[PDB]
Amino acid sequence: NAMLTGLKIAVIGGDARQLEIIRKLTEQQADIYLVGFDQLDHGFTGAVKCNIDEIPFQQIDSIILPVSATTGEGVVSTVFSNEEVVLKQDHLDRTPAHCVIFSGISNAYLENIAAQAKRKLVKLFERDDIAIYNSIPTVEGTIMLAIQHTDYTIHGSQVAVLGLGRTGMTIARTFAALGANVKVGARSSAHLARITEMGLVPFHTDELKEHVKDIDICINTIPSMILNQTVLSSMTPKTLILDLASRPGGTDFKYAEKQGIKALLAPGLPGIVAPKTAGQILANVLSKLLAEIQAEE
Amino acid sequence: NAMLTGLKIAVIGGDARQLEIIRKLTEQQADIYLVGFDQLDHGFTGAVKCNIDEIPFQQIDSIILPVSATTGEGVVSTVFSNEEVVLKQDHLDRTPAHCVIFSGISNAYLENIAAQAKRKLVKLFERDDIAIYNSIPTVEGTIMLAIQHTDYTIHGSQVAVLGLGRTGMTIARTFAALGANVKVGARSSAHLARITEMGLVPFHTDELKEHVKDIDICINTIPSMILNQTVLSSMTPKTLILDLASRPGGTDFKYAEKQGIKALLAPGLPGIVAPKTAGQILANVLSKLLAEIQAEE
Amino acid sequence: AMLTGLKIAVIGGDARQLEIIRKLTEQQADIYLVGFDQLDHGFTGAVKCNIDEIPFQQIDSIILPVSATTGEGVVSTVFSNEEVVLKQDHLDRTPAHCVIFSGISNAYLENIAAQAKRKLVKLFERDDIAIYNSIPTVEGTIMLAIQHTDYTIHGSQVAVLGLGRTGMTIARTFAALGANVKVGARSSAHLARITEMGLVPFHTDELKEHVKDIDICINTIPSMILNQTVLSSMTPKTLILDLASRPGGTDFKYAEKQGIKALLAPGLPGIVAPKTAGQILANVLSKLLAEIQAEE
Amino acid sequence: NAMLTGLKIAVIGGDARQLEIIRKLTEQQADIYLVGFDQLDHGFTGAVKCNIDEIPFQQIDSIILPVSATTGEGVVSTVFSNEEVVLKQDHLDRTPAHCVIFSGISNAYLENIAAQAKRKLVKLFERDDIAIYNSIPTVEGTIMLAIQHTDYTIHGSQVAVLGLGRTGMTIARTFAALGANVKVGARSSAHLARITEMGLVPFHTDELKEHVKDIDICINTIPSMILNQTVLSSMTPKTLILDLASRPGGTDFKYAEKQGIKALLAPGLPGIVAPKTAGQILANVLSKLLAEIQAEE
Ligand SMILES: NC(=O)c1ccc[n+]([C@@H]2O[C@H](COP(=O)([O-])OP(=O)(O)OC[C@H]3O[C@@H](n4cnc5c(N)ncnc54)[C@H](OP(=O)(O)O)[C@@H]3O)[C@@H](O)[C@H]2O)c1
Ligand SMILES: NC(=O)c1ccc[n+]([C@@H]2O[C@H](COP(=O)([O-])OP(=O)(O)OC[C@H]3O[C@@H](n4cnc5c(N)ncnc54)[C@H](OP(=O)(O)O)[C@@H]3O)[C@@H](O)[C@H]2O)c1
Ligand SMILES: NC(=O)c1ccc[n+]([C@@H]2O[C@H](COP(=O)([O-])OP(=O)(O)OC[C@H]3O[C@@H](n4cnc5c(N)ncnc54)[C@H](OP(=O)(O)O)[C@@H]3O)[C@@H](O)[C@H]2O)c1
Ligand SMILES: NC(=O)c1ccc[n+]([C@@H]2O[C@H](COP(=O)([O-])OP(=O)(O)OC[C@H]3O[C@@H](n4cnc5c(N)ncnc54)[C@H](OP(=O)(O)O)[C@@H]3O)[C@@H](O)[C@H]2O)c1
Ligand SMILES: [Cl-]
Ligand SMILES: [Cl-]
Ligand SMILES: [Cl-]
Repeated sequence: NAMLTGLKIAVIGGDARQLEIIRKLTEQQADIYLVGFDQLDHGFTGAVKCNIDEIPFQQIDSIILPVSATTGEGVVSTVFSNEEVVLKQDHLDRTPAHCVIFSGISNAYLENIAAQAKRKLVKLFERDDIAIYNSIPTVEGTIMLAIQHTDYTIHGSQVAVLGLGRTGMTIARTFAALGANVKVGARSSAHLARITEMGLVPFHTDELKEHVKDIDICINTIPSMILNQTVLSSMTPKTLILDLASRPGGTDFKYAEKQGIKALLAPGLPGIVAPKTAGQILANVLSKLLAEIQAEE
Repeated sequence: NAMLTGLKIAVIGGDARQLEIIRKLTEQQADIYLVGFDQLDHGFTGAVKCNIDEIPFQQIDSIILPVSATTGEGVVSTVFSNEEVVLKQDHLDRTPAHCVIFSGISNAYLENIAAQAKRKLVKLFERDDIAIYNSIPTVEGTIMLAIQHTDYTIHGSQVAVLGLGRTGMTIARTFAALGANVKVGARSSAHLARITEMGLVPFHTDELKEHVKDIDICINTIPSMILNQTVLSSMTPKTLILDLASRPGGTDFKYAEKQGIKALLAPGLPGIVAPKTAGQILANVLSKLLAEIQAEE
Repeated sequence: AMLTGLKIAVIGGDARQLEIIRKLTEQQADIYLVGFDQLDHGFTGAVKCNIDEIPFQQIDSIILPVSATTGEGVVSTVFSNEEVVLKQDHLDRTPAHCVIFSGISNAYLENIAAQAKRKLVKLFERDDIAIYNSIPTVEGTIMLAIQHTDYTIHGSQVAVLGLGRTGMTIARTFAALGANVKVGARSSAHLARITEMGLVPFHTDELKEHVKDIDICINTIPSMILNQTVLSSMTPKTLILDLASRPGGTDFKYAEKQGIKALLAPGLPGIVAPKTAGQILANVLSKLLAEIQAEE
Repeated sequence: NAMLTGLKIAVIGGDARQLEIIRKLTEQQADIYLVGFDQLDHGFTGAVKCNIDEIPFQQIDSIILPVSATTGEGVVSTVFSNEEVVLKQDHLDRTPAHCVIFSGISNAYLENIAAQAKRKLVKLFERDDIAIYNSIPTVEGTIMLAIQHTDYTIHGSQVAVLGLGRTGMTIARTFAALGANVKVGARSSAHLARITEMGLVPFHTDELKEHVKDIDICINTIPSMILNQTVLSSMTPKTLILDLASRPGGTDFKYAEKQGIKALLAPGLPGIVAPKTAGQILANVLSKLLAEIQAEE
């Protein structure tokens, strides 16, 4: 019922997730340009496969890069093409004023050539809805890791979730629902109250030492050094640390290794564990945002 | 072990709720002056019953007032006293610099005489943690209200909760727990996304009309008149509206009435339904805040 | 699902029976309605008559109210100024396959049905009714819990006695409401189940030790266990909601002497949620009545 | 407090599971003869490692065998032994009257030589509480399988669980807690009601074909040919079938493979997925039962 006819999009690069986007945009009758897909028989009606120097940027209303957009040299990551794909300044200049670029995470090079071309760059992984929606595949990732790195059942174990942010809330809820005894560490009184209303056990992150002495699994959400040497000193090798924070994560890895503590940094859970879902999530937010651009012209 | 020894505090007036407050402060060995409690059948450890004119204000580190501090002319509300208790400007002036006045909701008279006295006034109900803790007693209230004004079972019914704010989140989780088919309406994309992670049905409040056409119970949270004449026009008399938003609520009651719709505004639900717990919440936050004041000197 | 070729007598009843008649007319059963003269709306394909005016020879089922009848055999109508008595001969004129449905147990009814060689189903005794009914019964228990305490169900200490049909529902619901629930049973399988549901299990032999410091004790066991020696550990702080059938599972006269509020709550579904209660009945009957029709 | 002090027990072969069992019995100060573990890197307090011919059976109060007790020729499975342990009739014959033998599942050889020795044989897996305790580690195994065999999230999918028996209950409950949309098929009036009170969608299995047309995941718990060719012909390749029932499950796996449908048989999930919990579950039941033998004598 909601359409995107009279828009012209370039999908440059991607993985299993971009397929969901492409699927979505063709359902919404956008005019689609595909670069980085020459190998795959996607089965996507109407879509036109070409290189980056054969895209008519003059007419392009939007560019959809992959989640981790570009390397140093600015090469776009493809998985369904052998030909290396590179995004240049010049490409973004040939582009209308109202043209918006979409990517997942930050990148000095992409922010550069976008500020330089005076074109808007939306960093999806920074919106709340994307983080929140993405917490779902990320719990499922976390559950998966815990199941396969322990000899015991999640149910009835002692589980700490560090931080009650957009994902922490989801991790703690789902772990509790799975039957674990879940405790949560936060700092704001608001988070501590919510924890208790959710029926969980709250501790302040100042007391992290005392509250992880004897826990079975410790899941970190805090994008900072919280699982410091002083705190790991109190832990036993009975504890699995699943650290979900963005690199360099939240835990003194060298020290843990020393103490015989398995501490895993697990970047990119959604893409790894549920690409159809991870993909549908971006596709849906993207279809909402593109629609707004279209209503204005 | 967390104590409150070197502390002078007046507790002036109160409900059943205040009984919990005194209880905690006296467990914590504070020095207390109780006015408005002559009619109470017992005492507390460390506190005297006296008059406002009897208290040594020059030394008081904190004053505690009822949820609803004062009525115009300075009268403090008392449930446990025959004698009318009036708080004067002169009282607060006699007070040292660091002294904190605690209350619940806003009140013109109190704010005046306090700012005038150059003394800090903390209205506890504007804090997030209070609001979040209180949402629990308030669902219980709302559950109560739903059981009595319906001849059907909450379980398996259609319930809308409007708003995923501090309390709305608790109302939604709880009616879901209890077996209703809960949809929740909100405006922000993060709310919309969280409503889905919690396994509920989200809608945008711009669709309010369409999503309340056929529901059994519509619990409102939003401080704005969203249940307006035009939304109600296509609701049926079969709907119960339970309005928890503060005066003036969220609904065109007058119209609902004509339409044959039971819409009920339900203020101060924590106070009515679980006075002990309502009181225990205030006490617990009050404790924390006084430990801070005690730490400055 | 149609009861097209089925003659059914509904005799006496309350709001709930109306619900059944509704559903049974929806399915185009031929209904005979006795003890409903004081009612002013009718029912499609239903004839209001006297008990002595029904062709019992052709009735395939007979439906009585929840509390079947008195010792003298008079059915409890709410919808008639006139007194209706069910006799042995009514049931003898009835065909071999005719089923009498009622709710609870009754000596007179069991006797006349047995002497008539006629199947008497007591619905409140069947698992599904017990289970469907457990829902409106928690809500009732919740209700009582809310109005009889000054504290919140959330974060309280709750004990539920018996993981039977209703107790199962009573525990999951209270736990989901954020109460700390522990449940006493006796069989190992019940204790396993309690453990899986994430709740704290104890054995009813340990009952004195496990109810010292609870806030609400909810009872489901139809046998005396909240007794004088147990009760003597508990303190007036504790609230007992005994849901078991009369006499209950509590030494109430003792709870009295100790100052413990202990309530007997019979017939919660009918009180808390009459529309639902009647639908539960209605729906099972319709499922059951089709089974009868499936043979002839 | 519950001690097994005056008791002589032989533990003959077994898994990592048996370690938890031994750990428990030794903690209860039983006297243990441990055969099948020469190759374990540590020992236990109060138990000697030995050979079956070294066991003083004439005094053994009880013999504890592996989950799958024994082969046809009488060999006992040992994962911690080079040497081949074989259990003879003569061994049970030497044993005293009250002596009880414990094993996991059924098996003829054992069954036979017990009966012929006139000695009590308890098969643990046939117990209600074992079955239910094990359901927990088994859902987690199932969750794992779901996660590893799909490219989408469990949250928000269509899940069908077949049967509400001892494990079906746990399975249906836990996938629902994961945020799936769970329907469950049973046949008793009583199970159907239970399902509905559980807040899930019930159906009768007579209707299976109808209800699995659009499911993402189908979990069978029924030890009968239910997921048959005629049912399977309605399904689409998109569906994943997890068959948890004992070999040969409830599926036409040969038809399912032809139709392009992945269907898995997943035997002994507790053992694979959480051996510590499997073991502990077994020990706590064993401990409780050996206490009955001790009381009797
Ligand atoms: N592994 C993956 O595939 C994956 C998936 C999703 C997210 N992530 C990463 O995981 C991290 C989690 O962030 P998020 O998306 O959940 O959003 P978020 O809302 O920012 O989560 C961070 C939370 O941690 C709290 N926090 C920060 N410092 C703290 C401290 N010292 N003590 C106690 N609490 C503290 C913050 O609360 P306050 O307001 O109290 O400071 C904030 O609520 C991010 O770095 C994100 O990139 C990774
Ligand atoms: N009687 C009682 O038992 C009692 C007890 C506690 C609270 N209350 C009342 O309940 C209300 C709820 O407040 P709270 O403390 O729960 O938290 P809150 O944060 O104040 O909740 C309000 C929520 O409504 C949303 N909202 C506001 N205006 C909207 C609009 N015009 N359309 C759609 N959504 C809108 C907001 O979302 P955005 O952030 O997107 O704006 C916000 O999340 C307050 O009025 C409070 O006075 C009553
Ligand atoms: N007043 C109302 O509104 C209301 C509503 C519904 C039901 N009820 C009544 O409340 C009772 C509830 O029974 P129900 O329908 O839930 O089904 P139920 O299956 O009878 O529940 C009873 C459970 O209690 C257990 N039990 C009996 N004696 C025990 C003992 N001495 N120690 C430990 N456990 C014991 C049984 O377990 P075992 O397997 O160990 O024997 C059984 O599982 C019935 O009497 C019913 O009439 C009242
Ligand atoms: N792979 C593993 O790790 C693992 C783990 C545990 C169990 N299992 C296997 O899975 C099966 C599960 O049984 P369980 O332990 O969960 O206990 P169970 O109580 O016997 O489960 C079977 C349930 O299915 C229902 N049922 C039986 N036949 C049916 C049919 N034809 N149509 C519809 N429903 C039917 C039964 O209800 P009714 O009363 O109507 O007959 C019963 O409640 C067992 O065979 C077991 O060996 C495997
Ligand atoms: Cl704060
Ligand atoms: Cl927004
Ligand atoms: Cl038993």
